Amino acid sequence: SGFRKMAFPSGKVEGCMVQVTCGTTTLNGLWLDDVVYCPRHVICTSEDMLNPNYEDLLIRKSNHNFLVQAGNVQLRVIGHSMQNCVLKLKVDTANPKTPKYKFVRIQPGQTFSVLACYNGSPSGVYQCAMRPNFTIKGSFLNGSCGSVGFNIDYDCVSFCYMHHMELPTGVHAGTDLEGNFYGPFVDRQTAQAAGTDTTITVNVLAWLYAAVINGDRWFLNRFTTTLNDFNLVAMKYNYEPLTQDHVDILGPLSAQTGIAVLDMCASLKELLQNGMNGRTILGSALLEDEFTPFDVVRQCSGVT
Amino acid sequence: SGFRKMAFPSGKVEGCMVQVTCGTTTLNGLWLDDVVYCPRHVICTSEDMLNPNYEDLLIRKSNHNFLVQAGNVQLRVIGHSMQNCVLKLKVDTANPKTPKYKFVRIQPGQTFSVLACYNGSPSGVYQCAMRPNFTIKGSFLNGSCGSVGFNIDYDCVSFCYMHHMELPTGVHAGTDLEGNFYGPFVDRQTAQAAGTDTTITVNVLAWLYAAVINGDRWFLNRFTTTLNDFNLVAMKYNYEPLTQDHVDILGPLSAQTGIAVLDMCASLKELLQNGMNGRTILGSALLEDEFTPFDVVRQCS
Ligand SMILES: OCc1cc(F)cc2c1OCOC2
Ligand SMILES: [Cl-]
Ligand code: NA
Repeated sequence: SGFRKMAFPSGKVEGCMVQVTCGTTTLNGLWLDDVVYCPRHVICTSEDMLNPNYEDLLIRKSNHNFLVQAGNVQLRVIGHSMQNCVLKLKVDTANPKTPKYKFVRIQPGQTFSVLACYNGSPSGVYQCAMRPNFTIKGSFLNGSCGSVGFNIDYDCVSFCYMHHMELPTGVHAGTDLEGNFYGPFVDRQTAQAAGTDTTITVNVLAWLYAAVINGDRWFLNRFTTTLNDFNLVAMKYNYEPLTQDHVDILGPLSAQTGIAVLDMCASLKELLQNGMNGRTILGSALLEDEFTPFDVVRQCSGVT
Repeated sequence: SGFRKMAFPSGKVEGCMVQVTCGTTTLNGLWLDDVVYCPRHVICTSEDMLNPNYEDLLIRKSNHNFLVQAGNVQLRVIGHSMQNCVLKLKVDTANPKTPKYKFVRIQPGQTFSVLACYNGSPSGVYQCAMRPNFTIKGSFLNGSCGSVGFNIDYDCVSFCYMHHMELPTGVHAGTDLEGNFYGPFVDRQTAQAAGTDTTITVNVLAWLYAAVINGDRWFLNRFTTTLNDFNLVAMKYNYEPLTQDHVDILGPLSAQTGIAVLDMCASLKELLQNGMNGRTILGSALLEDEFTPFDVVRQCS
């Protein structure tokens, strides 16, 4: 029994983290095969950051300008190129600890594990969700850029996030491993803001199901509803629309617990309209939306 | 900025997880140098759950009754001994992935990371605290016994918890790596129940300081309190007594924020009285007690 926000074991990714220094800037890199991946903004000074021309900034650097440290050992940079907002540093040695991996781009609402790093050294791991406004509510300090996010399925590490910046509201923005930003953000010191966020409806439902599985049932009721009716409620409370795909995805949990998805939506409708009236759900006084349906299944089953 | 329940990176512990089989029972073991540590209840049969005599059960076993599997490799067991409630299986191969490690018995209120595992392979990593009633609020399914809790300080893994059992209220009980249980629990399936749980007051105060560090002051007030009047109030909300040690421990966070410990205590008293009135603190609508003062300093600016 029990339910906890849970991250994937980080071992396979720890073995890929290196330190990358350009001039006076140190941040983290990801070492896979013979390439180290890191944010392209490592090549900027503070004045550069204001309005950088990355291709011209890069033309002036030589391979020996990039100091790459794997633990206590220097790696030798033999090439450098850019793909979108990530810098690719070809090194002379393939990482002997390279796991089986893919680069994948995730959808808002999907979760992943973040391995926060500083000076190439892993410091902590935590679970994040890609918000509907394409930010993440991470925990990062100066030096964390280049930390990565990932999922694992059957050993295969799926890398989905590289950290690039913090927004004025304290939430975080980054790219996939092909250098494409999540959200309408740019790697420069210009005025940027997170848009208004919404609540990930399908994930709240999944967490309500996790709650029922764990014996927390007080919010169940006799009523049911329809998609169109519920989605009118979701819009009112700044919840994402619930689609038919979402009902299908929740399928398993629906039959395992005898609450149909639209049965649960009537519980959530009531929770949105009336509050929790002093009670909690899985120990929370808020409705939690950073557990996917798969997250709930994996934890409420044994997957390793 | 930001503030998250953060676990330690798990790789150093992943390289130590193995599967231990005895009879029909499979659970997890911790492989350090040439010793595999696991719960001694792995040797119980269905008859032995209520009143096992572990000495009598163990003297009947030989080394080859214990199967130990590391990844796909069988390890050869070449000795066995029982220390309190853990079995220590001597194996013929030292673990080449053994980190710098130590065994530390922790106090209530201390936090640590749990590497949940099933059949010797890690499933997920999360953060727990030792509750005042010596249970932890974990996430453990059948087959997770032998999963371990740990902190990592620099490059040294301090192992502090081994999972043994789930109590009827859904909370969890285990041992230190010397096999001594936390709390009054025993590895028997007789009715036992944890004491009434309480909130870890020094940890909530630390988390309130985290919120100030990250730029939030809405909950402070113009008052202060004596330490004894604070405790008289906080017991009425089932909060643990705050001691002068706790006040000392919070010194550094007080210096960083400029808020004296007993003034932060006055803010806590008002929050217990008022609730949050529709606001949140570091994203939570309840007061959070599983971050220690040490955790806050290590995560925050
Ligand atoms: O994991 C629970 C468990 C299994 C078992 F085979 C024997 C005992 C157990 O709990 C403590 O009491 C002895
Ligand atoms: Cl301690
Ligand atoms: Na219903």
